[PDB]
Amino acid sequence: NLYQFKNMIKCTVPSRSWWDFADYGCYCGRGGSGTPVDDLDRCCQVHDNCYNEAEKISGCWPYFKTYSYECSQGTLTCKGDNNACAASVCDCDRLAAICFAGAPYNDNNYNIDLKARCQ
Amino acid sequence: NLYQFKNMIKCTVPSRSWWDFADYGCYCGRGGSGTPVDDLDRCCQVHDNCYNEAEKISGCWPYFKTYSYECSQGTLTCKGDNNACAASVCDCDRLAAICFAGAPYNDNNYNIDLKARCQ
Amino acid sequence: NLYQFKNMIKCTVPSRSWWDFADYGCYCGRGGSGTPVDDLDRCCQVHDNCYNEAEKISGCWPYFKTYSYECSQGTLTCKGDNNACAASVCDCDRLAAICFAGAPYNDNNYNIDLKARCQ
Ligand SMILES: [Ca+2]
Ligand SMILES: [Ca+2]
Ligand SMILES: [Ca+2]
Repeated sequence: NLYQFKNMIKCTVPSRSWWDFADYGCYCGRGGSGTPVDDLDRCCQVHDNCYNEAEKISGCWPYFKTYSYECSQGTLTCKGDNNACAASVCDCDRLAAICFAGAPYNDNNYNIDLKARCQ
Repeated sequence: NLYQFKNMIKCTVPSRSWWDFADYGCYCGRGGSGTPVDDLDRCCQVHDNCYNEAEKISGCWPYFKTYSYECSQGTLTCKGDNNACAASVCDCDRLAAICFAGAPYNDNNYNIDLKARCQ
Repeated sequence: NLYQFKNMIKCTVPSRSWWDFADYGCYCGRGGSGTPVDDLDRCCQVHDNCYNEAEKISGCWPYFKTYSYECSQGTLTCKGDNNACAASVCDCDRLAAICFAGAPYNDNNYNIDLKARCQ
């Protein structure tokens, strides 16, 4: 669920706040369109995609689904007690949070005018 | 709930995405004010007022209420097993998804700059 | 949870809608950054902070947590049946709703260009 995803990003990029990622580029934020502006935005495109696949499990609602995972020293893992929905949503979230820790954060790419950069 | 409404719009308007509707006109987004810029936006105004009505029943929280419905070949039905709030929120959404498939989508009305047109 | 925060604002400032606050200044919406534009925006900044403290309780998810409170003609109380998470989220909410009632509402600070005045 949404809070768990915010917590995974805390596990992996403790220095940044959730809101630095929530409105970044063309994809980290509601929807997405265009070509990802950089590698971080590319992480977001892969995550919007992954949620899309997860949503084909009937009744699987990514932002509301509570799953089971563990953070240990910057490492993330999805536990075995997850049902199929919970296991897919958790996997989407941990791959995005790991991806965000390895991308450079470009401040010029936060809160961009989507109308001019993301066709 | 929010995801079910998204899926009802996938049932009637398979060609468009939720985000196409989420920032359209003066009402389809967060709130609403002024004169519906067209017939799609008017579907949203009607949806906004139906949720206001639904919120009158104690503890009826429309975005969070899971209800029961069926999508069969582009047809939506709110099935009878679910309680007063559930029944009502289902009907609000059903009617809005039907309405969206009937109205034309004016691409020049997506994310209008609200101060100028919704007074 | 978010509908209960909406109803607390209705107890305290019955003459305004939820949406007048949802998009005000630098803080009242999603996130926040910058210098609070006025006393109402400062109420929101303190509330965003209060939620970050409440989120330090494991599993305490402010928008989703249902708590128990009473609205008695403009006064609010968080009731004693709340567990620690619910009591913390209720208090954040309560204090923000009381703060909103004592602040002047500035129509020119509604839905501002965040880029120009909040970073
Ligand atoms: Ca996105
Ligand atoms: Ca609306
Ligand atoms: Ca805020």
